[PDB]
Amino acid sequence: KVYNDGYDDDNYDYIVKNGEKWMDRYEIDSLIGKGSFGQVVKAYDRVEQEWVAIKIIKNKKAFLNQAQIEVRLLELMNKHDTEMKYYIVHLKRHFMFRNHLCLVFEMLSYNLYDLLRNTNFRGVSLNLTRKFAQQMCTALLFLATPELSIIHCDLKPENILLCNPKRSAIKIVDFGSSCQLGQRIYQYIQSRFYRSPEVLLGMPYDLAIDMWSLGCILVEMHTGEPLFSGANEVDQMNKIVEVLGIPPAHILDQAPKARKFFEKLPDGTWNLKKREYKPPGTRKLHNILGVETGGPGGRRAGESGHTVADYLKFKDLILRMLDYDPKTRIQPYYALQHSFFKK
Ligand SMILES: CCN1/C(=C/C(C)=O)Sc2ccc(O)cc21
Repeated sequence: KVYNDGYDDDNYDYIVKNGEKWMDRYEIDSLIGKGSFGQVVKAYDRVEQEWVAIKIIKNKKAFLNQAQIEVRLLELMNKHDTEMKYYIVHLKRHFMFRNHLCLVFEMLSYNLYDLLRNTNFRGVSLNLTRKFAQQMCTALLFLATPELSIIHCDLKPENILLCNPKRSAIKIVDFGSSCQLGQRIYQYIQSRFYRSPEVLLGMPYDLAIDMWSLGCILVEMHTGEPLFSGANEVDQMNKIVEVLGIPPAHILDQAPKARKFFEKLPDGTWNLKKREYKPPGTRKLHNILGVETGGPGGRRAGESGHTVADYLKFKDLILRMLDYDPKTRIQPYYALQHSFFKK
């Protein structure tokens, strides 16, 4: 047996061959991304004389349809005048090639997870974390513009890439798992480590879940490690609880999956259901960040911009993003006005 006249493997993926040239225009260099959607290759565009990243979607309706949605969102975004739009990876064009939908993007650099790996998971300085945070908030502010109302829904280190390995500018990629505010067609969403409490609880979600993800991400960028690394959903909620405490009863009283993690005592209050975890709220963010001890592992003692004052501004902003209540979790516009960003 052979697939798609020999162009595809048995998993609907296009068999990538280095040096092959398509439509007398693109010269495929190499594979730079794999996914359930298909692949992402680096390629040289002979016509525009530039490197581009091409996302080759699997030759399968399920995937083709999911990608057409990403194309519409991207086209919808790029057609918006503001310069906040230069925080979203740019879709140059798309076309069908050998039965595969292809999205041509501008070529980017390393993703923030690779960045953390190049530090041996020790983290980057607070000053660079600040630059990333500022851009991320602007991007979220952008996605929040009414006509868009886009919920990225899968923010994580891997989906944030450096524009150039030298500069600190970033762009968010992968809008294949995205969606606009609406009905809840699906519930299991976001990468586990960055999954917001509302999602874990089975409650209605909106753009606020991206902000939760961002808060988890900023802490990871600076300490080098995932703030909440659950092996499964129960383990995940417990780790969130160690740091933030038991969620407010008003939220847990409406949480369809509340009893998956908590139990309501005869007096109406909620407790963890169950030395695996520190007591609720005892794993203080103040200490994870090392606010008064020279940062994570004290490896920042003495660095410019790593004063107790600087760290206090960073802790406050993170705590406003990790607000259990999505109604009062800080929004993009205000996060941007936070003193962590003031000069
Ligand atoms: C994995 C890398 N990656 C993308 C992944 C997805 C899922 O869309 S998209 C994209 C665009 C430019 C680039 O340089 C890398 C890149």
